Amino acid sequence: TPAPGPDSLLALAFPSDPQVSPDGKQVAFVLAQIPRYRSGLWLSEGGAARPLTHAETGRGDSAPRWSPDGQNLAFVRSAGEVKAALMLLPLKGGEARRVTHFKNGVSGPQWSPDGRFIAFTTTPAALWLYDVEADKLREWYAPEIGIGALSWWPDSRGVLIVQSEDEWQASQWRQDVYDLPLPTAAAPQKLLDWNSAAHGLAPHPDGQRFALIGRPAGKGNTEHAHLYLIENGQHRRLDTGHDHPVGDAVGGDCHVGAFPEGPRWLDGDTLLFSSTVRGSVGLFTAHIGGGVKAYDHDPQGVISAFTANEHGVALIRESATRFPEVELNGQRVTDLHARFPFPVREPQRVTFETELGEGEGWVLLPEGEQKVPALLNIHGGPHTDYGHGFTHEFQLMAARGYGVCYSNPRGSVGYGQAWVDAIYGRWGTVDADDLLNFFDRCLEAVPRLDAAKTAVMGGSYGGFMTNWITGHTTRFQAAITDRCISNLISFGGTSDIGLRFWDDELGLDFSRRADALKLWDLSPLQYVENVKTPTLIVHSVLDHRCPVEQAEQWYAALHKHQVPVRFVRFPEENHELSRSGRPDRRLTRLNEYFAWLERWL
Amino acid sequence: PAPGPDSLLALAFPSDPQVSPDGKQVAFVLAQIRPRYRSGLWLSEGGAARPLTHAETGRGDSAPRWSPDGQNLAFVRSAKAALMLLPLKGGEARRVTHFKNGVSGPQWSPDGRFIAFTTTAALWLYDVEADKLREWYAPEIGIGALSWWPDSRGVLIVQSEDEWQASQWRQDVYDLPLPPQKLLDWNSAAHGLAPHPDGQRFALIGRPAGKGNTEHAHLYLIENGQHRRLDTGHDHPVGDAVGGDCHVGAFPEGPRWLDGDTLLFSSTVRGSVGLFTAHIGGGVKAYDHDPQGVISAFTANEHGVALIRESATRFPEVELNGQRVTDLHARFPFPVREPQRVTFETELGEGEGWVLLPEGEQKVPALLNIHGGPHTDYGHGFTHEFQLMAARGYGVCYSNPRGSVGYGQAWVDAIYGRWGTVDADDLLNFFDRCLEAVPRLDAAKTAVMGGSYGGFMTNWITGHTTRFQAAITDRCISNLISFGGTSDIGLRFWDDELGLDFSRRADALKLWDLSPLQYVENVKTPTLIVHSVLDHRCPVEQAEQWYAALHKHQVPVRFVRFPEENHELSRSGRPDRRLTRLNEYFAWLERWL
Amino acid sequence: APGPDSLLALAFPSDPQVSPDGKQVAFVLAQIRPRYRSGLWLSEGGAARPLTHAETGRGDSAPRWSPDGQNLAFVRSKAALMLLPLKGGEARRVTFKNGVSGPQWSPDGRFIAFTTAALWLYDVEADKLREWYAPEIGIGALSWWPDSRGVLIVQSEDEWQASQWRQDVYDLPLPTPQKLLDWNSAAHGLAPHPDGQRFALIGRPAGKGNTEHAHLYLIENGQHRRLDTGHDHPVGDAVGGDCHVGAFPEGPRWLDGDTLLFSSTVRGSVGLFTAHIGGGVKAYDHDPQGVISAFTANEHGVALIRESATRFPEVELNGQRVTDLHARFPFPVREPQRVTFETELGEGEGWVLLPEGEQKVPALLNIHGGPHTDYGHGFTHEFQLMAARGYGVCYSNPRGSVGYGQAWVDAIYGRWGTVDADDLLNFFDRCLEAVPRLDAAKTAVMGGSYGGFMTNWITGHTTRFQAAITDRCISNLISFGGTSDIGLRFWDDELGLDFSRRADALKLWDLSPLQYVENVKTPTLIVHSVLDHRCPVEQAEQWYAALHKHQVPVRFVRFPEENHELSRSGRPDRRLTRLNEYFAWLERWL
Repeated sequence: TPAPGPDSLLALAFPSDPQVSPDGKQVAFVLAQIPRYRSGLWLSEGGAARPLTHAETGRGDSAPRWSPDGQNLAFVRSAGEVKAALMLLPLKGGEARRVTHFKNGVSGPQWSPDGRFIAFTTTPAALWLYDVEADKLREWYAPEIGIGALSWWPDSRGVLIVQSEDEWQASQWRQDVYDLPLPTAAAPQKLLDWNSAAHGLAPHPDGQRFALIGRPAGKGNTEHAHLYLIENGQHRRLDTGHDHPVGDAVGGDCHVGAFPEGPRWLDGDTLLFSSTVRGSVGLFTAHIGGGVKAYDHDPQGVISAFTANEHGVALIRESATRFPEVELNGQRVTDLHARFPFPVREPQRVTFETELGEGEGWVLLPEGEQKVPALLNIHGGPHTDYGHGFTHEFQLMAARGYGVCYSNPRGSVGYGQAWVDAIYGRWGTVDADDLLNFFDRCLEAVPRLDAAKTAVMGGSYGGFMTNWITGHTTRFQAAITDRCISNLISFGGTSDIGLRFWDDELGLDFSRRADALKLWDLSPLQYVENVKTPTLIVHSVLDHRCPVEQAEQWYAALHKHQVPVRFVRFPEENHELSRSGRPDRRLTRLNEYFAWLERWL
Repeated sequence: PAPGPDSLLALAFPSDPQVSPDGKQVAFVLAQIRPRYRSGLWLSEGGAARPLTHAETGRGDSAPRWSPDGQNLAFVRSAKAALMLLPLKGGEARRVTHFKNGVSGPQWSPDGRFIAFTTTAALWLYDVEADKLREWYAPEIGIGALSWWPDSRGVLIVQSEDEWQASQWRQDVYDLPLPPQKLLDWNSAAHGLAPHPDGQRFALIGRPAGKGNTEHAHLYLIENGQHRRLDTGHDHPVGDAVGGDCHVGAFPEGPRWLDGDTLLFSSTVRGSVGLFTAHIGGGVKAYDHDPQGVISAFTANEHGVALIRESATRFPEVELNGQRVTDLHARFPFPVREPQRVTFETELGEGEGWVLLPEGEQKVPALLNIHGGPHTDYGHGFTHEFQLMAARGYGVCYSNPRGSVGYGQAWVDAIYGRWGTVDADDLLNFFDRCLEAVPRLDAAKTAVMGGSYGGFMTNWITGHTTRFQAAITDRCISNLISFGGTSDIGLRFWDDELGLDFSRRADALKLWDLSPLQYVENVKTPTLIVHSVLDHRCPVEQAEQWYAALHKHQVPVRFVRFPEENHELSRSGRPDRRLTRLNEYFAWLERWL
Repeated sequence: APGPDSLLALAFPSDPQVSPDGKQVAFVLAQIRPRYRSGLWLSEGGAARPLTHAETGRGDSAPRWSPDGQNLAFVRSKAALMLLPLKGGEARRVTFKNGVSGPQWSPDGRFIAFTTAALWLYDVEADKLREWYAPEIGIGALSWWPDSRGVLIVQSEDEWQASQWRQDVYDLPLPTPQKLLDWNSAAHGLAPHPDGQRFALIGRPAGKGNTEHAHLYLIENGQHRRLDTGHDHPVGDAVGGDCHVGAFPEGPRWLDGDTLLFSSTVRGSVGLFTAHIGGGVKAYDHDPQGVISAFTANEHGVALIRESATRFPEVELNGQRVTDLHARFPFPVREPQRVTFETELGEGEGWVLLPEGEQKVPALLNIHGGPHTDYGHGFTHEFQLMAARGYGVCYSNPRGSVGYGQAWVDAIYGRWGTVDADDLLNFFDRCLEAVPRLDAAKTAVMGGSYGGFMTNWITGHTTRFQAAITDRCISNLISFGGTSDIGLRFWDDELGLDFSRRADALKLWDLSPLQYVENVKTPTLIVHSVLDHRCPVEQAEQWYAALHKHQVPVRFVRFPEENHELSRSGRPDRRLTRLNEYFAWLERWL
């Protein structure tokens, strides 16, 4: 195997959207491949998956959807002149046929269970309806604000949709569920007064009840997302006795494309869903009268996407040492980890003590026995987990001679609601303690880690924490702050989530004098005069979530203090690989990371 | 019907009044007609000026420079930017340079052998007799002011040592002979190099090291590395720092030696700009100073003087040796009205302001306008915006609070380190005296508005009193902390203006206590927010914070985000930004009064 | 009342390719100012289903079955060779800046031959390409030997022989060409015998000009014997019809070692026939009232396209219709009635298509081009549309037509404007007698190419017609000889005259309708393409200028698009505008 560099990424192909066939015997999925990445449809009937489409221009093909009779695949095509067109491909032979002709394209196609219709959105994006037998199209519903989740009733009489009433409620993450019948020209009638976060609609097979993922209106958005059964405007929690959130919230950098996680009824009593547990993501079943049981939970693995019906299940699975692979009914149908171009190593667990119990993290070491630099990596969120996702960046760091230290401080999401709530209103206290305590225990437990060549780095909240830590201790020899936050006041006015984020996470309103002062005392920029650590700053110019003004303030302050500093301003926004298939941003980012580490460690 | 913003399109804008070496002619630039403005050269030998070039594409022609023999005009043409030579006695202009990125700032050598200019920025040199071009000097940081020695042996140049000194606005003067040695240890702000006729000494505009850039810019004679102030007994800054919105293009103000003992310069005095002479042996004398007028640009030699002149009631006109040579005020499409003076008292003496009323006798809404800077003056510049406001039925109230620049150094220093105290007092005190002195002003239909520092002050005032019925904040500042990190002047601006460093904890808290956003919870006044998305001086994050805060408080608010940067009319000739800005101003005032 | 827009309701089939096992048929269908695009369709016995879908360019054409029956090669549009697995999957692009044409699989499935003009060869198993042969002059017909050892190709020696339609047959083995037949004449449609040595061709031996019927000839060691003996009719479809868009294969196919299947034009019809090595011709599928325009065959099955004067072209597989294209015709079709006339060579025939009702209707004499083609039992949308708009359409096969024996063709040799004009006016007079609904006071004459020559000739020799429409006309036979891309050979074959010879040129001038233009009084619409290489526009310019000088009402439509633009690019604008001009002129003068 050759010498690993950032270029190792280009050897990888990225799977997504594992769609099981209605009869449960096949899986169709998306694979992004090589320079620009483009995606095509792949198919497996139990054996090694085979390519079904091959794109040479544009972004490629995505969103495969089986017709209920199992004979056709609907999907979205992005070519040289087409933004995103709905296609129909007969599986028994022939070429795909273009069905829609929109300048701006379409997204999110869903067959009706009877195969008579395909719903999709196009431009707020309006909901359209394709009549399959009549080959006609018609605008179904044009919302004033926009449509969130969508699912057909099992009898194909209409769809349930999630939407807000105004921009203010959407900014506050408050939504309701509506019933929308097929048009006989017709308006949607409200079905549930939720006034809260809701997605992942799972209509019960009885045609009346339905499940959703979210939280009731009473609790803030730091509350674990849970499963709720809805019946005649009432709600009943289904994942009772399960102090863990629904969905995958574990880190990993090999997710390109759509990763469906919609709950699915295996029968009238059983609801299948995914859940994050201590750095892992497993499949579980909820019973219509309550109680969670494990369905497919490896405490050392991550199930990042799944589809299911009464006849089969398809999913994508990964671990800290295994690249994502597609499965059909427990049989791996891809050989994607074999493409990983250098050997992966096994992490070692290192724990630390907190007043709420033992916390955990991991150390990934390189080969050999010599002393190696120690890199403390901090995940964002902050309510996510490090753990058993596959992280090409971490394996590459170890392959280049660095010890990677990454943990789940208080504020992480997989260790119970109380672990999340520990940092509420006081970022920079017990979370910073846990991160520095964890790192100290790494230096003690692993003597190979060189205590004289250490660095701290993280993204988003991890960038906030990198700025906070370097402003409160000079112990680190290098720092890399990515998509950072430095000034909590200006963030509240500039971020597209600034109006609600600090209220949910800290109970503070930047537009209120007393709250603003508290936000300033929580801002790493107040303590910037103490920073002595050479810092690399990475940020997108057009970032709407963490505006680049956050990074500009940190750069200007360090520059004024004559602290060695380097500011990489990307013209591409984050997640550019998924957006256009161009890996340039990821490659340049990794290059800047290692160049900075090489100079100072 | 009442005139609207479209009245702007009736105007033509003069700039760069260049007197000929023999003092008998003046060449200048005129920008005239959304419809787009283009510039061409005009010429007058004493009578009505005539067009000399006619551009139909691009931005047009600029920077006319007389050849020493008086037979040719050099200028810059954008049809990017080419150096042209036009023989004045007959013929067509000839293109001389072939650069992709263009040229800027041409200056003939006094002997007529060379023309110096910059290009990317490197300094280049054109040999006139040889018709050859050649790179003179490629600085690492950049070149500021530039002037030829009188014997054409070389040039004096202003430049900094590093980017940090440039960020701190500290510069030195260098000697660069024909194809550089440090000539003056200045380590401070310097421009307007005016070489003495003796070939050894030279004067400059600026300030010595010690006090920050809030100190009045003055004239300094340099001799063998030593400096002595020349404009003594004159507690006023050099240059035009008076408001006005009919200045499009370049306005030269370089001091000029009328003889071996007399240096001609312009100076701002109590809302006016006049010409003065500083004498090598002696103080300052008035040369051409109307306390009710503004001389915005001038060129001079031993034989003649050319300038641009304006007042609060007179559109800018070009003059040659005291004779008006343009007819530009005649183009103003509606009658202009005369302001009345209203005074207010402070512990530093009497302050002054003005009220411009509409025709008639009925009550009219009262608009308090606040100038930016803050170290500039309102007063006797021509302001089309103010005349248009009065023509549409509004009483315009504009004053010079403490912090303004034309009333002595102490008037400037009163606000140092404490914006939002005595400056805000002076503005509301002045406005109260307006309501008292002018009964036509409607005390129940008032609005407050301003740009840059005036936008900071609009945000500050509405956060400390609900008295105003409407507010318009333009290119505002709302968060002094984030400004320090985002502004292209943020590293030095608060240090000079407030003695505060945003990167230091104790100073940052003081900056937050001076930030209008801390008090935003008190704002009840409907506010229009105007800002350019690409603003580098006042980043748009300043306006985004004010909008989001008012919107969260459910205060009526409107946020106009311009894709065009400020001064787009001078930049590309497109008046769309100014027209749209005025439309948004009046639509908001019509909605709330 | 229906107008020219009715054309846009139609979809046009072409290239019916039977599968090697004879159980399937793949063909091309072009369907919808709106533009026609073509895609591949497939039927295994039932209603055909679409197999490819093109949204840009002209579309897909030339489907060719893999010998194993699992893949389809085809051309996609400049023009790329594609391979589509029929049991599932997507098409793969296989090849060039200038595109491809005429793909043919080797019988063993190891190669695909094509042109791009150089001959190229695609190695299927190796997925490699290689130039096979780059001729100096060009390649004509091409067919693989049954053992896939090489190809037979038709070529001329120089440009002069090519202009004179003189060709030979060459043998080209697979690379790592020798002449096979001293033909020195016209040849195409190579049909290699299954024995790997002999082969048949369509054409004519040297001696008589190209007015001689094309026949079938079996080749053995440089010797030739006519195979379709006792059959005084030419090989191939030479019957008029305006619903043929795309390629219509007519290559003869050996059904066994003794039987060669071929098509032939007989009295306005085209049927399938078999020629036997040991004896005469027998009918295989010949309806005297129908037209088989294209066919492919093997030892296991046959696919074809069939039509009649009252039935739009449909695709068939082993006698079963697999398309429903006639159902798309947007107005009722009417049936023509036969009207005969007498000549010294026997009875001639024509047809009259009337409008609905019983009132008097104008009479439009239409003259087909060629001149050695037939009117009759092809489907003609233009004629049906004319009848739907109130016109009686009269169209016949005068002497010079091709389906009534060699003597019928030879009657006009060297003397256009004599017996052919007589037969046309004799037929038209019999129409007025036999069909009292035809209005003798509201008559018009019209035709294309040779029919335009004849429209010009007739109106220069009689004023009886109230209107005239001359299309792609010929007016000056002298200048035609020098300007036409066939001018060097056409008059020599058709008239025995050489325009570059003084005596012949005078004879050509006496045959030129422009000599007699001073007699024209009939208002004439002139239709011509500016870029026409076969009938240069100078032919129409002379007729327009002459009629205009005589102050005869005249209108000159100059199309920027060449003829057959619908087949060329899929744009029907030329055909729609042409029909609009036709009816506007007829509406003005009746």
